[PDB]
Amino acid sequence: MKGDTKVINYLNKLLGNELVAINQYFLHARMFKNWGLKRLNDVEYHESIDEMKHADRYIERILFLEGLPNLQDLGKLNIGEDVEEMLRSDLALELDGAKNLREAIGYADSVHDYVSRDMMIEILRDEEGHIDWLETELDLIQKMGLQNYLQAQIRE
Amino acid sequence: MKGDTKVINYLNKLLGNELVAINQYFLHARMFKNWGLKRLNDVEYHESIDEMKHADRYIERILFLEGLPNLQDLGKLNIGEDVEEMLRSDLALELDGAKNLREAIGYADSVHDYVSRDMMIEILRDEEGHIDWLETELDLIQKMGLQNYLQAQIRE
Amino acid sequence: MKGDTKVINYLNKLLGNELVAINQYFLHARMFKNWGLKRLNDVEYHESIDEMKHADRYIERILFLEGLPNLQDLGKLNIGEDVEEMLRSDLALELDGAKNLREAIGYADSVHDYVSRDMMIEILRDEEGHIDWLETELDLIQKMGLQNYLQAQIRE
Amino acid sequence: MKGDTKVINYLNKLLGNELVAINQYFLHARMFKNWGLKRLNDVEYHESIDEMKHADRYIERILFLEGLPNLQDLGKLNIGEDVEEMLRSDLALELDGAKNLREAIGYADSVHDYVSRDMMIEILRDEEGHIDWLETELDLIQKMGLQNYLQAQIRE
Amino acid sequence: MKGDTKVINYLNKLLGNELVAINQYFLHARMFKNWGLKRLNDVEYHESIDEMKHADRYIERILFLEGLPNLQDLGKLNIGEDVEEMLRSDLALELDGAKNLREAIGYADSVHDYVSRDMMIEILRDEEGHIDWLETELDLIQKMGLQNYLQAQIRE
Amino acid sequence: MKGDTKVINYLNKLLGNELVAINQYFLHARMFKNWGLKRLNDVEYHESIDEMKHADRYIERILFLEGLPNLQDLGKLNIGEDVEEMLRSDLALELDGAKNLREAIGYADSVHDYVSRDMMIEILRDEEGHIDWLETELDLIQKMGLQNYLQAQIRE
Amino acid sequence: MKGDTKVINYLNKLLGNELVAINQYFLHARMFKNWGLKRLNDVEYHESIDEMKHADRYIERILFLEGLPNLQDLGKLNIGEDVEEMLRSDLALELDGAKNLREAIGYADSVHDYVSRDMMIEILRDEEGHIDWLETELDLIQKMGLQNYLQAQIRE
Ligand code: HEM
Ligand code: HEM
Ligand code: HEM
Ligand SMILES: [Zn+2]
Ligand SMILES: [Zn+2]
Ligand SMILES: [Zn+2]
Ligand SMILES: [Zn+2]
Ligand SMILES: [Zn+2]
Ligand SMILES: [Zn+2]
Ligand SMILES: [Zn+2]
Ligand SMILES: [Zn+2]
Ligand SMILES: [Zn+2]
Ligand SMILES: [Zn+2]
Ligand SMILES: [Zn+2]
Ligand SMILES: [Zn+2]
Ligand SMILES: [Zn+2]
Ligand SMILES: [Zn+2]
Repeated sequence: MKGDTKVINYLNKLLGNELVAINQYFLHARMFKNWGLKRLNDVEYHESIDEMKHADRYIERILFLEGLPNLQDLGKLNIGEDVEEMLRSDLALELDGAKNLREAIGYADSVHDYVSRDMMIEILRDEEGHIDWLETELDLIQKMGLQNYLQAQIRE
Repeated sequence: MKGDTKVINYLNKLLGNELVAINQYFLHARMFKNWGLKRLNDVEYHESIDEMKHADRYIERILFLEGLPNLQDLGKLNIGEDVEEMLRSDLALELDGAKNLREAIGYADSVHDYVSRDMMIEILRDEEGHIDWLETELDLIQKMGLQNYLQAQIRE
Repeated sequence: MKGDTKVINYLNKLLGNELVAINQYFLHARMFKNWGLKRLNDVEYHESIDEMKHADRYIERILFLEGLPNLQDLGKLNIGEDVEEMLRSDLALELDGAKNLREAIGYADSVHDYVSRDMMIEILRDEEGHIDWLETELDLIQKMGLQNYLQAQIRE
Repeated sequence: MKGDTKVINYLNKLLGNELVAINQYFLHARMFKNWGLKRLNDVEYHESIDEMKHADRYIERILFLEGLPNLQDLGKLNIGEDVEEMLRSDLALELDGAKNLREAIGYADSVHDYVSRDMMIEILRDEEGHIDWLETELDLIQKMGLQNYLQAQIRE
Repeated sequence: MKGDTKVINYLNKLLGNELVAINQYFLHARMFKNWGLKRLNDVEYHESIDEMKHADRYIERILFLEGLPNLQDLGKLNIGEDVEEMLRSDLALELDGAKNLREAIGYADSVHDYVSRDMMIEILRDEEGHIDWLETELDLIQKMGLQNYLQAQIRE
Repeated sequence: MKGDTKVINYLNKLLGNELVAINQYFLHARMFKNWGLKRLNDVEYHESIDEMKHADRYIERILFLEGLPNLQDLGKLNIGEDVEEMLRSDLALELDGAKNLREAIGYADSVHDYVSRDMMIEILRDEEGHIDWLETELDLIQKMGLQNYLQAQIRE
Repeated sequence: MKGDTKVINYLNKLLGNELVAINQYFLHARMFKNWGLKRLNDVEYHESIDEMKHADRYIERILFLEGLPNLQDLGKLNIGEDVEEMLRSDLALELDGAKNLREAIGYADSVHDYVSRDMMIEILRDEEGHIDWLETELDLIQKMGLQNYLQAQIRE
């Protein structure tokens, strides 16, 4: 089915977002794992998989709409060197992708691509979930302090 | 069976207490849950259910005694903004309801409504239980300090 | 995540609707139960739980959007004294809440809060279900007459 | 253990009440059964057993308190000739026994026989239950009319 | 295998009958379902499936006899607005299709298409069954009156 | 619940689309089955059922919105005489129904019938799926040629 | 443990290779899936996962050797527009990565990083496997011709 060109661009753009998220989350996961923060590796790893499912959904959609998925361009990774810095980076990224999702969803609706819209809304719901988690951890770090927070990540 | 009017008023009054408790506990639960204090959400949620069972018991009793359960009037909620403040509020409330229960129980006995009395005593036993729990948490917060207490609520 | 203020007000308003529904349905349930209309107690009770799940959804959402859930204000309960009157009251209430849901959903979409919107649409679908049921019972009462309808509620 | 004499008299008196209830309920049960009102035979039969458990409790208590259980004197049975009349009789009887229970309970407390009291309160709770049931059936008969009520008792 | 042309026309004609029956029965089913007459929705729905199996049988037969099944032409639906009217319509339709089946069966035999005949006879046996059911319900409505009949359809 | 009239017309129109799809797909299925293309009969048959579930959804919705489902009018079937021609016909039909779904969805949203909208979106997602399948088969026929394609349908 | 700097560069370089392979294989997989070549989607998808396991191994190794895994730089994807072209591209890529692996393995041995070496050898064994598969498919396409090859990918 020939899709709307601008919807495809959006889908590619969003795809692009998930592909930076996928890498940044996986690196973070294995950084935490290395440091022995087993619990943070577990969650961020599972978030990496999450972003991958998203990427796949865009890819299959672009192909269905007869567009060319762009996995060539990779946006800026921002890794960070300590837990806070790195959580905070993941959150800024999820925040930028939500902004992009909000725009794309609106546009899909206005060109009547309701199923792309529908898939985008479910994705944003997942993103909003990741946002929740990042915010919560970042706040726990302040309430209980960094040392206690770190100890709390040692077991899975 | 026509019940004693004043017993019905008491039962309504007590019902009224449980219905503020139900809401305050549920809000607290989901506040804790949002903050990531999984353990406190678990307990306060289960206390919300507890107060609901109580409310139901009064409702069925008032109806049996041929009175009109009043679910219209809702007493003052006091929510609080941090764990201590909020635990402390739940405790003041349980304390006021116990006082009311003590009064009502005495009166039921003196008009010979022994089964209302019996149901009230079992309820107060549950309340006293909630009082125990609130007091214990509040004391743990002092003994181990707030940061360690918070870390201790992260897992269920 | 800071939500849109007016979306939060809507969410609180809707929350407020569910909290009257929760009480009115529960009272009705136990009123029917008392009268021995076992079947009506079963359904309205299960509708009470239904409205509670809704309330919870709003609460967790308002908290996520960083607003303050208001469980303090309770709208007007209208109880009624016989089956019809009471069914008819539940229906007027579901009807007012659907109207509010329709208004809120539109607004969520226009400020791009697509996930609040999404949760609201699923809720309205449930409400519309309750509307169906109330309408159906009210019509059965006319087609088969009140006496036969009452007999039909004696067993679960 | 030598019990208080007046407590024993009360226990005997109450025993006496259960033994009329036992017979009246059983006769009613088998009257309903004969008429084909299977459902009413089921409940009243189970109430007969209920009263028997009560009788047993008094008997074992009187014997423990070193009194002589009197199963010789049997109060006035009032049978009735149709469903209503007969339900209405069972209800007047439960009502008289509740009155007696209330008096006895008060007295047990004042001579410090707290366990007799305790057993009496549990019994009265059961009685109050039977009262509920009789009242409910009697009201169903008015709401739905006698013919529909009778049809509703044909299956168990 | 080249079939007899007139047999194919008959098969198409009969097919045509089943395709009105299929729709009329399904609409009726969901009309009853909507009204809360759960029991009538269950049966008419299962009759819709029944007619579909019939249609399929004709279709596969026409194709085997090398004819073109006509699913394009749809006879007159007669829906009705109340239970009786609608049952009575389903019955007139089954009656017309039985008449057509009787004619077709005779003709198949006389051109030696014994297997088409055989399949038609089994179908007519099913139809005759549906006729039985419709007649019986229509008579129950008179014997027990409409109100009692309606109550009797509330549970499945 | 009284629905918006134009929404009902749309729902009827869409219903009408599914009812041509149901027949065309079933005929195609049994045409393939007859030709021994077991694999195509399996899929198109399962698509026929799919369209039937859709029809049912519209029917129950129209009835809920207090409209009259029209199963009387049947649009133009286009059958075709060979695999390609017939696949190509099914695709043109799915394409016209998607167009209609897109218009109806927009309109539902603008009159606030969000649940009709919601059901329509899920349907369109299924349709879009059928579109995918038809397009894919049509392209396989070109890539691998007709003879190889036919052989590939012989087993299920 | 501080690793040898040049070993880390190699590990990063190789990592870089797996991350182009991961994307190219996944796109290919879903391209085949879209075209209905179910069998090729299955294998290339499983090769994508394979390359991901590899990437993970490098990442955990670089982190253990105290280096910074570079997931930022992404080499040139070469996608292709038909099966052959695309298989042929995957093969050229596996061939370049094997060359790099051979170089790195030698160097690891000469600086005594025998475990990095060991992990690299196991990886190359997997790569050599993928090479085998690509070569085999490419040859089957010539022996049996493109049409027959395509038909052979339709089922999993
Ligand atoms: C380039 C950095 C990546 C790394 C290090 C990585 C790592 C992993 C790992 C370790 C797994 C678990 C293997 C398993 O399923 O058992 C996995 C699963 C998966 N990956 Fe990736 N991945 C990456 C990128 C991608 C990309 C770009 C895609 C394509 C959208 C993708 C798609 C998938 C899918 C669909 C699964 C299966 C999920 C499941 O069912 O568990 N990955 N990945
Ligand atoms: C208005 C604020 C309330 C909220 C947010 C709330 C929430 C909940 C939730 C989430 C559940 C679990 C659902 C389940 O049973 O699986 C529940 C259960 C229940 N609620 Fe409420 N509730 C509220 C008020 C009430 C009231 C006023 C009553 C009536 C006395 C009530 C009676 C019950 C009962 C009987 C259960 C079943 C307990 C069980 O067996 O688990 N609730 N409530
Ligand atoms: C007129 C041509 C039709 C034919 C030849 C046909 C054929 C069939 C067949 C063979 C089945 C399988 C029976 C089973 O469920 O075991 C079926 C199922 C079904 N049909 Fe039809 N059908 C037709 C039209 C319709 C229509 C107009 C509706 C109403 C919307 C409908 C609704 C259904 C439903 C709800 C099922 C059950 C699906 C399931 O759970 O498997 N059909 N049909
Ligand atoms: Zn994502
Ligand atoms: Zn995310
Ligand atoms: Zn309580
Ligand atoms: Zn309490
Ligand atoms: Zn609700
Ligand atoms: Zn509702
Ligand atoms: Zn007794
Ligand atoms: Zn009794
Ligand atoms: Zn038939
Ligand atoms: Zn029939
Ligand atoms: Zn459809
Ligand atoms: Zn379709
Ligand atoms: Zn590799
Ligand atoms: Zn490889």
